[PDB]
Amino acid sequence: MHDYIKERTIKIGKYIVETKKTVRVIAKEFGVSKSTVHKDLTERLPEINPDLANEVKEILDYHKSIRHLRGGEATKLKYKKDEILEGEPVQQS
Repeated sequence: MHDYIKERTIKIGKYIVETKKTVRVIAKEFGVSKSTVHKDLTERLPEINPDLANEVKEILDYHKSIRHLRGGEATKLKYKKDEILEGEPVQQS
């Protein structure tokens, strides 16, 4: 049964809009990983509340806009992360 846990995401979906921050800010507050939050924020959240699911989706569209600038941090992260083989996907400019 997931009738109770369904509310666990409610707080998040409502918090993301209250602070207008990213899932990374809401995950650290709850004590979980973004991969775990976004998982429900895009599954249960929308499943039980499609409208509220848009809130978290809105900030996402904005996170990709400035993402080009955030990449600066991901550049070095490659050194801290696992190997980095040459096999990136197909993209354009």
